[PDB]
Amino acid sequence: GGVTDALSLMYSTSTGGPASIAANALTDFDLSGALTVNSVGTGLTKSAAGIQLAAGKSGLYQITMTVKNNTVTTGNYLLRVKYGSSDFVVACPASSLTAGGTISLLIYCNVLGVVSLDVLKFSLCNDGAALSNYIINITAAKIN
Amino acid sequence: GGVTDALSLMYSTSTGGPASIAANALTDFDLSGALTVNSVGTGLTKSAAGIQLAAGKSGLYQITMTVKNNTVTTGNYLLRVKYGSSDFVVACPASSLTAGGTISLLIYCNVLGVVSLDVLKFSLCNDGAALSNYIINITAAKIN
Amino acid sequence: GGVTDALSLMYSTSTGGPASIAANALTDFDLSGALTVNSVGTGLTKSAAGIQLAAGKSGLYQITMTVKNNTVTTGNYLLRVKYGSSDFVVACPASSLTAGGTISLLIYCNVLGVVSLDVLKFSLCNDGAALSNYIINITAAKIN
Repeated sequence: GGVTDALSLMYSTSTGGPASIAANALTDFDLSGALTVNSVGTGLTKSAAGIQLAAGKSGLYQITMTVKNNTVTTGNYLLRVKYGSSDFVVACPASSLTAGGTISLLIYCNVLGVVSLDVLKFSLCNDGAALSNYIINITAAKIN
Repeated sequence: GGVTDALSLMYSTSTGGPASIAANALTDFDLSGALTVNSVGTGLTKSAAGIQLAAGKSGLYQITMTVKNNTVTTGNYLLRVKYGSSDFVVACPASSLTAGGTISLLIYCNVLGVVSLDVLKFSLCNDGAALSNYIINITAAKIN
Repeated sequence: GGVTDALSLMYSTSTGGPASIAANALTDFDLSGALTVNSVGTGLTKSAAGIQLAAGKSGLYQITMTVKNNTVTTGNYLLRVKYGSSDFVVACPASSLTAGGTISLLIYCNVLGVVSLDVLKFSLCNDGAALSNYIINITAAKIN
């Protein structure tokens, strides 16, 4: 029961994020300064590159990244998660009622045992405006 | 193997939902009358407020809410899930082929032991028309 | 710890997919030729119909289907997953930064013990152009 490894982070201008996330561009997030909301095991850890997967941790991972930036209600929020040669994306139309976006994924991750390569990379933006009032949550859990 | 708590519901005009979900607005759903499709354990239960998390159930939760309302193929379906001070959203462009939307999340939930506060709240609508022919499925499972 | 059954596939023109996925239409995918990236247990297997659920495997399933087709950056990527009488959809606006889409679901699956009926069906397209340079990943795991 439960999972062997998991990491949940809260990313904001106050907790490790850029003072302003540029519009219409996807630059991977430095998560070293992110606030750890919950941590399980030691297989998943935050770093300047994203979320590191410890050696020997190949398997299935459930990942979710969400964002709310209530002061930006136009354009589309673009979200992206990368691991190795794979990248996953989604675009979420903004509105006052939905001032943000969400991306969730269940994927298989092969861990080579090379720290700089075995890392989940995260990024998002709004295609029409910079974000400087965002609350981003990133959670990853090894389910097998 | 398996999860300790889970709840899967089917929400419609015949099973607890409003006769008509207003357009372009997000009013949290009363799930007391929702049809229970599957239930595991007793940590997650349906209520007029949404889905209650029993005391002592802090942890990671996988959540999914989907909707199909085939007679509304225009505008954007707006979906929202809330827990405590956090809210998660997504907008899904409608079409005849995709007359609805989907929102899935893996999040950490802190349970304070205050029933009225420890509740997952759900809501959705179409930003251009009311929904009165919808099939909404909401499933939550505690994975850690 | 871990899941009892899971299947992760990589679908492309080189690994079982159509030479060209027609625009604005959703025809279920023949996954018999998909590349198996990871397999756990024997409850979930690829077939010409989609992903078969073995008899006695009723329960909760976490499903994700993603697509990247970098040469198609316009219109909306439409994704759909079906099981029995239920269908789940999402539309994802394309862009150069998000040339694809994502759909993830946690749903309850009742297995009748009728192979042709107990199958997860998958489909996607772009509503404005055919796809002939796609990398589609489909992963399903029985979590309870």
